[PDB]
Amino acid sequence: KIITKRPGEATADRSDPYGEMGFMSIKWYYGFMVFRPEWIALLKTVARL
Amino acid sequence: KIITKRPGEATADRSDPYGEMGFMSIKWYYGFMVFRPEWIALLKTVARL
Repeated sequence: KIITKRPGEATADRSDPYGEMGFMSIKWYYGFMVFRPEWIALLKTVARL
Repeated sequence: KIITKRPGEATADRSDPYGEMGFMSIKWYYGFMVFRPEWIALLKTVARL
């Protein structure tokens, strides 16, 4: 999701009556599910022999 | 007078770039002015005989 506010009339912003600032933001959701966890293998080793 | 702001691009500003809050407000005016206050009668008692 992308929200863009460009400088100008769209940012009247009483605390700044000229609207010389703008911004843009991105936002999303994420989730993870696992089926059959026994099918994933991990080996933890040291490096650099 | 009813003013409603829904969360999203309308609310988003410098303080909250994502605009995740909305609100709704209602306001009005009212006055009262009386002629002949002797035509209104009041009687004050107790209850539950």
